[PDB]
Amino acid sequence: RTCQSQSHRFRGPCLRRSNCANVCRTEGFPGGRCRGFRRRCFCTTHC
Repeated sequence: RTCQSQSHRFRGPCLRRSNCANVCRTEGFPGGRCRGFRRRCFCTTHC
């Protein structure tokens, strides 16, 4: 299953997906996508 958990240590909006991906991959996740109302990066992990 795909589980998306927000990037807590993320800063700014998820507009720059590079920053989203960087945070998510460094935190040990496959990828980061947008899923929050406030344009929050969500790391998509596999459950």
